[PDB]
Amino acid sequence: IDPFTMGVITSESEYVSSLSAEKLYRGIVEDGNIIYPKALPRFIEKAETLEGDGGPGTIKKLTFVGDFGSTKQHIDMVDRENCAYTYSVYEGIALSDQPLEKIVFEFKLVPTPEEGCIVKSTTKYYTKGDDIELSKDYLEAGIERFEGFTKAVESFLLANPDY
Amino acid sequence: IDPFTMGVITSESEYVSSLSAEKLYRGIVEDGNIIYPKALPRFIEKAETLEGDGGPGTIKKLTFVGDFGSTKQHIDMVDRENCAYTYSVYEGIALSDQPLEKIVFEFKLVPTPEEGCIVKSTTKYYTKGDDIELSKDYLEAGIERFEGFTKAVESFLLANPDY
Ligand SMILES: C/C(=C\CNc1ncnc2[nH]cnc12)CO
Ligand SMILES: C/C(=C\CNc1ncnc2[nH]cnc12)CO
Ligand code: NA
Ligand code: NA
Ligand code: NA
Ligand code: NA
Ligand code: NA
Ligand code: NA
Repeated sequence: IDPFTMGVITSESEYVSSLSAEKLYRGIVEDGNIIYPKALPRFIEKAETLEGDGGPGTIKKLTFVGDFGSTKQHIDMVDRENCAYTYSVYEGIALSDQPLEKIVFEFKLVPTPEEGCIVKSTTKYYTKGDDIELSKDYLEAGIERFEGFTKAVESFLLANPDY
Repeated sequence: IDPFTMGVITSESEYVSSLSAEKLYRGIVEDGNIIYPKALPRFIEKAETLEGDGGPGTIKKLTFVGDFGSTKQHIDMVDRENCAYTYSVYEGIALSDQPLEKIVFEFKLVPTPEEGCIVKSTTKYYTKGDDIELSKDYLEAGIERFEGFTKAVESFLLANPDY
């Protein structure tokens, strides 16, 4: 009479970077705490590690510039060899008319022959409740924001090879 | 031996709109609750009035798309005749190394002969503490965000004369 229901809504976006997979990956994953505020000086005030050594299970916190609060990232998968990174957000993620259980952010960087890379981004929204309503603008906002972080880092690193 | 100290840091920006002062003012001030999400579908989820009839003393709340929280605006001055609007934000405004007492946002729209208007924006940061440290990127972030709201509304209204 009463099923358990869950939706998983996946959005995929790609773009081609002229920066190498290795460099972009290091920028975001290893050196993020320094690079995020430098790349996004008007959006990210601070990026810090609250728990863990940087591997799976690590908890990071981004604090945003202005009255936009802060958010924790819970690191799931860290694969330097394959330039792959996954983390989850658990809090402050509800819409007005759709609660969410979590949002998962995944990127994979794939080298191209030109020695740039394809940046493969994914966002996955996991729904809470017995039904589902998610708008195009929302679903787009999330993957654009995420891909926009990566793009900002790429631009900073091209501009500043030593940081 | 111990003074009371406060800083008031004022940032002023202008730009010229092709939309009339009257129309832009109505869009933001009178019709904001409908227009903000329509103009900024990927940033503002909802804009609502919590208390008051829209005049001075009114409290509005913007809810942001994604994990960026929400913020209350406390309406101070509402002058339709002069297309002027002022409100304050009190919460979620600290920097990591500088508490703030409040941020005041003011705009004045001045008709030009072309029947567009000059949009005069001001942000005022009121400091909390016995000393002061505020960076250029921060001070810029605030007035750019604010002027960016107004610009988004201007673009939506030019594109949609009936909403
Ligand atoms: C980025 C910063 C402020 C921007 N926030 C706002 N800017 C303009 N209007 C508002 N209403 C509520 N919050 C805002 C830094 O102070
Ligand atoms: C606009 C939306 C999400 C964007 N937020 C994030 N996007 C990418 N990485 C993150 N880390 C913490 N929060 C984020 C809507 O889900
Ligand atoms: Na902040
Ligand atoms: Na948050
Ligand atoms: Na469910
Ligand atoms: Na939100
Ligand atoms: Na807020
Ligand atoms: Na003081």
